[PDB]
Amino acid sequence: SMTVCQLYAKQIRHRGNVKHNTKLGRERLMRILEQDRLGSCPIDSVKLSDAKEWALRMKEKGLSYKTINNDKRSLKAAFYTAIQDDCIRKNPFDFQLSDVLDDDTEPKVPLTPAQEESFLSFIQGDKVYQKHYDAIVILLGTGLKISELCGLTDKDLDFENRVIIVSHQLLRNTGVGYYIDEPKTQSGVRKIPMNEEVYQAFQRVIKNRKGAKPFIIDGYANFLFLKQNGYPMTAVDYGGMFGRLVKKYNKSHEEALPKTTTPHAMRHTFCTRLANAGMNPKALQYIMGHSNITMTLNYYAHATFDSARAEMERLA
Amino acid sequence: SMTVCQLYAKQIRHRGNVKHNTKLGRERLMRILEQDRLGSCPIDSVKLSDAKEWALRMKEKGLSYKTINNDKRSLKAAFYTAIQDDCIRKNPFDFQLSDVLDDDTEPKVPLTPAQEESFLSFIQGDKVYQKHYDAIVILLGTGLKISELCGLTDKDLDFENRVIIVSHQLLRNTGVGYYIDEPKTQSGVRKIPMNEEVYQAFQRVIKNRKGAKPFIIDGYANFLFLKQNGYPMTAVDYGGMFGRLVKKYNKSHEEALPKTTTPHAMRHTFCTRLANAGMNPKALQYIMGHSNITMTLNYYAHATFDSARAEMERLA
DNA sequence: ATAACCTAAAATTTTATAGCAAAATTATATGGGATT
DNA sequence: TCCCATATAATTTTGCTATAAAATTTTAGGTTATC
Repeated sequence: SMTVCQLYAKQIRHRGNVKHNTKLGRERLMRILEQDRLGSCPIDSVKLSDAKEWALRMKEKGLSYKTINNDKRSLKAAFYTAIQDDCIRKNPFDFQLSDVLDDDTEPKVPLTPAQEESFLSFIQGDKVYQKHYDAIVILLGTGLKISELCGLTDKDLDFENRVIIVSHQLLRNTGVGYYIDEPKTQSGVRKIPMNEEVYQAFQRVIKNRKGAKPFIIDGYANFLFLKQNGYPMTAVDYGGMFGRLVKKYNKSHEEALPKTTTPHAMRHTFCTRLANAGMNPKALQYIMGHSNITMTLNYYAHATFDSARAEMERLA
Repeated sequence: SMTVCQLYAKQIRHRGNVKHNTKLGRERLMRILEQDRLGSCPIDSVKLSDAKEWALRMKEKGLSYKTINNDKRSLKAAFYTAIQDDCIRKNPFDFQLSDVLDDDTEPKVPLTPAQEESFLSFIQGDKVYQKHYDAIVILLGTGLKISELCGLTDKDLDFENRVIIVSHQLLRNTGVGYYIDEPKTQSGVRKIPMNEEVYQAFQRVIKNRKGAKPFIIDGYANFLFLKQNGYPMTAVDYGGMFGRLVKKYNKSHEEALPKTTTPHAMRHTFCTRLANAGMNPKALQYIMGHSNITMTLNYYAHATFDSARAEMERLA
């Protein structure tokens, strides 16, 4: 625990009950510390300027603002543990990154209703990506995360009541392969109603499903969305497909789609479209699956005096 | 700072830039420590068990649950600074008060629309409180805090646009007397529109204003709402008037008003009535002048799967 | 002749917060004054 | 008894920022299917 690499390594051991993607993210930061001059510095000599100069080298290395901010929080928790053990006194990472680096992050812009209909029309007619038409319709109409969509099976659907039961996700990583992840409490389980377009999409998925290879993981089988090899789709498989789909859309249309048109942009467009329509915020929170209500309110536009004037006159 | 009273006294001297009401509240807690055995104990001799026995003595003293929880927080921050500087390792106040004592908080039930009409009808038809009719109509139609209403002057009204510019408040305390409080940044300044009832209420206030004694403070003059002595109203003057008004109302009406029918209850009724009507939460946050949006979302009812399904089908 | 899929690897984004008191509002004891 | 004002006391309302996990997306290198 003397050096920063030894301090962060001891932090991983103290808090080890983590998921697989967390282990990959921690090792990513460990490789950063080992390749950086800060990794070999004794923790009792890391000053406030040393931590700020680390963020400068991270931005010069090429890392985005949110990455340096997330890695700083990981390092701040490590030094906070050393303060509890009286190894040091002050935390060198107790500063604002905005005072050292400028947040040059492109804001994620959702799809307008005009772009949303032009996008689905191109997908339905294209002979290469029409097989993904139903999934993108379901994503735009439910706000499901990409791994939640990949984890949907026949037992997760209630066609008698037109309700989607979101209770798990289907993840895949190098080495471990597929694995099912479920929330610890029932708060992570939510039910989403299906509209007419979403209902017709699920029926066309089941009626046109073929070539499914044997695949049972944690009692889950008969997945709805499969790859060309008969095995269920994953987040990486959808992300790569969206890259080729948007690039092909831009070549056939004069106005190009936003550069951030990813599977999560369907979730961002879903929450924004319902928020602009005046949906109940806590009801929209349940459909989205957010832990707190402040996270859902980020999708509501900033209110001014003129907007609140006509809004109060609307309910007078 | 070796004893609890000396530690909390050093905590007051550290963060001195406070308001007069804060100095009264800190003195109210200092008298609590001086009149309790846990005030003269050394900081290195107080464990977590001594904090639980102290909270039980405050509950036996008759203090409210929120009162003890707020005072236990001031003591928690007093020992938090002690751990950073003085010889201290563990904080004896790092515990949840709900485990020691129960919460006897009474729910603040808002006013139903039928009660408000009957409440405003009694005020108009009463020869003693009819002079306060226009003030209460404004509170229910704008949601102003009671000290934001007392600070309203002629220059704060824009009858050309029917806008209430809320930029300050008028407070009074024993010794200091009247004093104007202004926010630090422009975020604390809000603009509230006037409806037909609020507009006609402000017109009757100015047209019937008489007996205003000379009163200029921090450039503010010509206050709208005055006492019978010619000086502007305060929160205590409206609070005591409401207590006598509600008591007289319950003598003549069968369905008695809630025990918490206070000037703030008018603000609570204003916010809850707009949230139930489907108002934009960020537009409601601006009219209320809240810092964060979590407080505004508390007025929205908890959503279930049935309520969320109805909202999705309403916007499908 | 070019995408179109697949996967290990690398990068980025999404997700997630009470409470480490200030500072307001309201109730009460008290007394002089106006009503029933 | 009720109104009013006020010092005192009690109670309620209010305010700021994440002491990272765990997802999703992009990319380099390669093979395979369709323009």
